[PDB]
This record gives sequence, C-alpha cells and structure tokens, in this order.
Amino acid sequence: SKFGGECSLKHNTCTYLKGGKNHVVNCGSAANKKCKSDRHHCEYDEHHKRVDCQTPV
Ligand SMILES: [Zn+2]
Ligand SMILES: [Zn+2]
Ligand SMILES: [Zn+2]
Repeated sequence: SKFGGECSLKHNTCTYLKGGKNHVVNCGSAANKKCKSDRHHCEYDEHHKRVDCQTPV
C-alpha cells in the first residue's frame, strides 16, 4: 500500500492525505529519494517505511 502526495523542499518530507488527515514522512537521504523540487509528487510505501520524493506523476 503506497500513498501519493507532495514533497516539501525545505523539510525533505513527503506530505500526503490518508483517512481524512494530513501526514508527513521523511524522504530520506538517497540522491534519488530526497525532495529536490518543491511540491514534487512523492510516494510513501507503508509496508516498508520507504519514501521517494522524486516520483513523477
Ligand atoms: Zn520540518
Ligand atoms: Zn501520520
Ligand atoms: Zn519531476
């Protein structure tokens, strides 16, 4: 189960909506996972606690 959202450049986080609430998760440090473009689409994989903040739409 993956959840899509928008990343914050300043915070290096992925923001997403789930269950009527806002959530925020750390993008991480990999060069291909950190938030590099403000509000870029990002994905949070709940099963494996992995986040990718460079996933194109
Ligand atoms: Zn922050
Ligand atoms: Zn949450
Ligand atoms: Zn892009």
